[PDB]
Amino acid sequence: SQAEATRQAAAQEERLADLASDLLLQYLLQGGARQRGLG
Repeated sequence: SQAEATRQAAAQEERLADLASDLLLQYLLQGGARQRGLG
């Protein structure tokens, strides 16, 4: 039942996570990296 659309949606969501996590994790590291950097 609409496997085609379901497929692209199943992947588009998976790949998205990889990106969403990229900036996410960066928010943490960047936070301390900027703080400690100054000093």
